[PDB]
Amino acid sequence: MIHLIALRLTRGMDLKQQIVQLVQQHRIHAGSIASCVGCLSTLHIRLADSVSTLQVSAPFEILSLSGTLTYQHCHLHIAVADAQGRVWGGHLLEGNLINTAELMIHHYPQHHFTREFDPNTGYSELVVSAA
Amino acid sequence: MIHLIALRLTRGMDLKQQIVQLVQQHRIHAGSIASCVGCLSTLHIRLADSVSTLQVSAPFEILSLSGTLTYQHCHLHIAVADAQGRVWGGHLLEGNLINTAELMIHHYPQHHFTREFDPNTGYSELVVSAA
Amino acid sequence: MIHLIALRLTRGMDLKQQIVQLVQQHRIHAGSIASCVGCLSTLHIRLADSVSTLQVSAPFEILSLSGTLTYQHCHLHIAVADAQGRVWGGHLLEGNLINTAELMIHHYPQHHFTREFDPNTGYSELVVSAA
Ligand SMILES: [Zn+2]
Ligand SMILES: [Zn+2]
Ligand SMILES: [Zn+2]
Repeated sequence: MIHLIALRLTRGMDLKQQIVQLVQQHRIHAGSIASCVGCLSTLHIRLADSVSTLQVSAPFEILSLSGTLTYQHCHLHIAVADAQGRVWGGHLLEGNLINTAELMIHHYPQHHFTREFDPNTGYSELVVSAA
Repeated sequence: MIHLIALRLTRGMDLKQQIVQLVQQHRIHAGSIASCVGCLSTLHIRLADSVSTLQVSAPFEILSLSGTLTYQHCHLHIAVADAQGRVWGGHLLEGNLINTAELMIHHYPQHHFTREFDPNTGYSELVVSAA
Repeated sequence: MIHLIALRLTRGMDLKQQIVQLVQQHRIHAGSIASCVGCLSTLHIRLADSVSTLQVSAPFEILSLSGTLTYQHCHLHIAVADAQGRVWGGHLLEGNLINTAELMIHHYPQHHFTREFDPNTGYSELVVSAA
């Protein structure tokens, strides 16, 4: 059965760090982000070329946060909107500071997500199994 | 156990109003938006500076809708794409009119979300409790 | 009870085709996209005017994927970010090729989603029923 874990984050908290801590705290071995309405005072993302990075200290509304949660690694992608309504996004890094964040995580106790090195990509990739 | 509530919205309906009505109708005290594929004929959002607003009467595809649902308040953020594929988004206001909208809401009967004034923000913020 | 189906997609796979195949394989008559963190080497979307289309062969990070899943039809909308962090999106078409894609689908065994022609729109639209 899918379980819900909800938590409000406050000013100054690091989004990615808080999610990783929540995952470890609840012994989550398989999960995803259900919702994350909120705002940031600092955005820090890795871009689509997998190398460039963007850090901006300005107000951003969090529109969506998607993530594959495993105990040892959280793969999170975010979409945010700036003061003009334009949307930006990419791979979530450390340093994304909350300005509230109404975080909701879905935990899948019956599953076990892990990550194993993939010679074809050069990165550790998702491996799905039953728990 | 997480429950699903699905509803197709039709031309002219107000997105936010329909969600609020659904929440009250089903006595939802804790929930989130599972999905909302569809399109709008009018977009109306509050921007990241928390004051500016954008209203546009043009076709927009709804890409994602995230929300913290409580009986007395729905905090919704939307991401939409215009005719050129560019994405815009922000805090959902009244006035977002459906052009279909395939709405799916997740209800958490075991939880109770409320909102209490936060002197540190000046707004009512999410408070999570067990139901 | 909501069920989770997770699958990692690899290089060259067609996103929409893989989702349709998963839906048919698991006899899903009602479902939605829970998460889809990943990246594409080719983007192909129908835009908000419901006619224009954009196909781009460049790296894109998948930020969010929303979809109404029925056995005979999957209505999917995607939001992706380019190498500069700018977000683009629209109605998912065939031809969106994976560069990984950590796909998670939620199946609703107690529901039955179908699509029936709507004279008011000219398209087949979502009809929700109990299973
Ligand atoms: Zn990534
Ligand atoms: Zn907001
Ligand atoms: Zn569509």
